[PDB]
Amino acid sequence: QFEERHLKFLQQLGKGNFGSVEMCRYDPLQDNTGEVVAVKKLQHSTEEHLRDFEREIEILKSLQHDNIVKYKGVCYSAGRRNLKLIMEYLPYGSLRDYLQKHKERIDHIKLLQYTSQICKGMEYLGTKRYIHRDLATRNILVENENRVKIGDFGLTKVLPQDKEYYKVKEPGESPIFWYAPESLTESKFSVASDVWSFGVVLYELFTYIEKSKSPPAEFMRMIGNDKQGQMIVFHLIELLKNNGRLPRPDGCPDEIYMIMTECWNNNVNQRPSFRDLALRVDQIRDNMA
Ligand SMILES: N#CC[C@@H](C1CCCC1)n1cc(-c2nc(Nc3ccc(C4CCNCC4)cc3)nc3[nH]ccc23)cn1
Repeated sequence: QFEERHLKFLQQLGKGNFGSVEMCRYDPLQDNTGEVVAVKKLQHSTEEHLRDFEREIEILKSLQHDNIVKYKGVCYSAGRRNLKLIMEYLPYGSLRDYLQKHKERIDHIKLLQYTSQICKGMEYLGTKRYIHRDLATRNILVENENRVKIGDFGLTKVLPQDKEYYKVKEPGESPIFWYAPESLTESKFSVASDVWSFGVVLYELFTYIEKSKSPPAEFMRMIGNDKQGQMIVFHLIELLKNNGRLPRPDGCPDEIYMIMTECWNNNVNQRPSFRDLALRVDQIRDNMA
């Protein structure tokens, strides 16, 4: 629907693994009145990566929710390599950097507003049997001071018709410090592993993204910075099996930390649903207000 001749590059907005997003201006009339959009492209157009990208585009096109970034269209040059995904541009960037910038004006009830919006987005995802697999504040975008949106779906899979989990080990680097134990050990991804990751997101928010307090720093201090390569993952597994967990962040109430620890249950079936998390978060929010 968008033709590449009219997309004018302004700057780079973010990079993941295998993809990047650029701020561009769609200006078909060539009079600087077109709208600013975000454009996602692959950094190395493999055909495996291209099929993954087509499936991701199909997933994002099928989602319509207040806390999910909006699909706008696609764009391809000759043949259909150079495939690009057009999305709405969200003016405040990712929640990670935003929260780092404004820690002095974001109080706990605002964090709980963000938490509840994320939970509604994730529950919507679950009703379509989608598993996000990459829930982290770096993947949350800020539309304005009162609204966040889930922003990337490059790792998202659809559950098989007959099972409640999806087994997958991609080559490349994996956000192992947001991963549930069963995802580290058996590469199993389910709604419950997304709930584990959501607990890590809650931790992130309440640390206000102090980098020494990031999940990687804390886990690597708990297992010792000696470890290299595979050993890291191995020790992580073993640390999670003896109920090692990230500590309560400074200033976090015990109710919030209890939500976190309940998401970090070793037993996949004993973890809360996203609807229950939304309820608990909304009642804490209403108690504070
Ligand atoms: N998710 C997610 C993570 C990554 C994707 C992961 C895989 C590829 C990239 N990522 C997505 C966006 C992104 N950013 C924006 N706006 C925006 C506006 C301003 C700023 C700056 C903010 C502060 N001042 C200086 C400039 C940054 C961003 N809009 C978007 N729409 C769709 C995506 C998207 C940015 N990184």
